[PDB]
Amino acid sequence: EWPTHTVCKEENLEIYYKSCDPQQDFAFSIDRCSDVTTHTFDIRAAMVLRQSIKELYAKVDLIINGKTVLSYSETLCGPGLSKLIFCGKKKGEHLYYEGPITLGIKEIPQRDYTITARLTNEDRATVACADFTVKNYLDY
Repeated sequence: EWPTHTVCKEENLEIYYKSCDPQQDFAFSIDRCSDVTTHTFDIRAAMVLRQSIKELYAKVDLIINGKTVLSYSETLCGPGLSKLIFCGKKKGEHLYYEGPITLGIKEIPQRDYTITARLTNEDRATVACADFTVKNYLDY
């Protein structure tokens, strides 16, 4: 029941998200939509941390035609593996990020899919969770 937010709606590009964390919504935006088809784009994101992020792990699933075709896990904070200046934020802090997502992938996939992006912490608790809806026909 969280609202679906429009990140992009361009001629050949739509991106939407919805928070799948029942506790809260969050705010997300891409400075230039069409940079999602390069290997780096600049984002703005804000949310309230309900949990500490001493440790932070992203799990990223890609779902196509209802089927989870890819699953990927990265540590973002941790002992010796910290990737975000706002690692260490205690419970109750207002997280902010504006900065690039870089990318070992040279571009997000083409066409119609969903990316579920779930962040969790030292205790496996859900910090943030998004279903992103992508329709990407730009590289066309």
